[PDB]
Amino acid sequence: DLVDTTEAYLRTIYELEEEGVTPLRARIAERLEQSGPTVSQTVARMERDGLVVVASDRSLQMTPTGRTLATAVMRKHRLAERLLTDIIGLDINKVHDEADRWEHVMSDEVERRLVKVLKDVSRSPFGNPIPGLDELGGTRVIDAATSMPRKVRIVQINEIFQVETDQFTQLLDADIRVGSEVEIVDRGHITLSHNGKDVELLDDLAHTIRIEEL
Amino acid sequence: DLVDTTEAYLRTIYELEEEGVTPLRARIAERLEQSGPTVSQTVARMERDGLVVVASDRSLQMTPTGRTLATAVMRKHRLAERLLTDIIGLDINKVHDEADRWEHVMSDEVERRLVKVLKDVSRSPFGNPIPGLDELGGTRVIDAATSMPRKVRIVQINEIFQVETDQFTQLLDADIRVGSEVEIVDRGHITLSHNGKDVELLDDLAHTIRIEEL
Ligand code: NI
Ligand code: NI
Ligand code: NI
Ligand code: NI
Repeated sequence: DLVDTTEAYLRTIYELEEEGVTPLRARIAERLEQSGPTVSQTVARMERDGLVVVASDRSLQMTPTGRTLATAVMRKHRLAERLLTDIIGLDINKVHDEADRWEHVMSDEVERRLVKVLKDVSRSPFGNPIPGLDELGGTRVIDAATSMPRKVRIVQINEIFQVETDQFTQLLDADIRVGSEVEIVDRGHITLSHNGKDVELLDDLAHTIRIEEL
Repeated sequence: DLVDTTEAYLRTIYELEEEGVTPLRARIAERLEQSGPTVSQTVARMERDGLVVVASDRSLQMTPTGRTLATAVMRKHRLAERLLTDIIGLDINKVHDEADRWEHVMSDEVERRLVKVLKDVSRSPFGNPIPGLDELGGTRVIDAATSMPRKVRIVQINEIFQVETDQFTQLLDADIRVGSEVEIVDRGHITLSHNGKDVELLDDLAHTIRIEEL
């Protein structure tokens, strides 16, 4: 079945977040092929357990601990996939479904071993970066970003102050303006994501674009 | 936790059977670090589900379906171990505990792939044969044995009829006499096991030693 229920919901919410979708209960229900009311029952208990808040707008907001797990689940999932693909040679059409069971039972140590053995752990076979490899072994953007991805709102871009200007069009093409509710992250390497499009910001631009919490 | 409860109990019972131990509820309880009464509750439901009978003598007797699963669980477990060891390079001290989670979520297809990729699937890293590789892709012994291992009783040995005699001592050393409750199997290659010692019987001896059900 789902193997680990809470972890299913956690990885679901991450993945909605990566696609730029608002992690709504109905969205999660749909993705998991579960019922809405079954979904609220689980969300209730994830709340209790400290993994989630149900925000004003009804969006599931992962607590930092919640987001840490979700990231860990996701990293296991993606590495099981690389493992299944690169090494085992499992039919690509079953790799995901399999990794959907293995994500819940892979130890940290096995993950660490997989980093050693595989050729490249930058992305899953399905083209998505693998997160949390570090964990394993108004307000300026440069200052509002952390290690973990938050949706925030663009409050000003300040193109007047910029020497380097080729990213003006990259933002525009990403419909990043005004704004304009985008996910920001970190590493300095800040990324603005908008639905679900990435603009890797050069430092001058990150230092000058300002955000506000939603 | 146990990941899959029924499958835990099934593989436990197999493994008691392989060591020549009588699969008693208290034995299973002890192995799983569960309580006796928790063990009867599970056994009740495995009965319902058709996987087990509780025999006169209070021994758990796997139904053929039960024994088929148990074999499949065991084969997954052992191949996860080979996989963990040979390929992943997981610390040998954690290989078992890990395979204890992976045994419940490995597909048949993944198993089949593992047969291709690994060098030798004859035994687990812990020295136990891997069973069911075929499934995946009074009464004479030759006639009482099937593909799946039954404990039966030795009713006569008939050493008077034997040309080849070097196995006389092999039986004796295995305390196989009179007898004498032993597991028998198949392939012709019949094996008599006694606690938990194997005598691979040559054909003349298998054709002439007679058994009775317990
Ligand atoms: Ni996947
Ligand atoms: Ni899953
Ligand atoms: Ni083991
Ligand atoms: Ni297990």
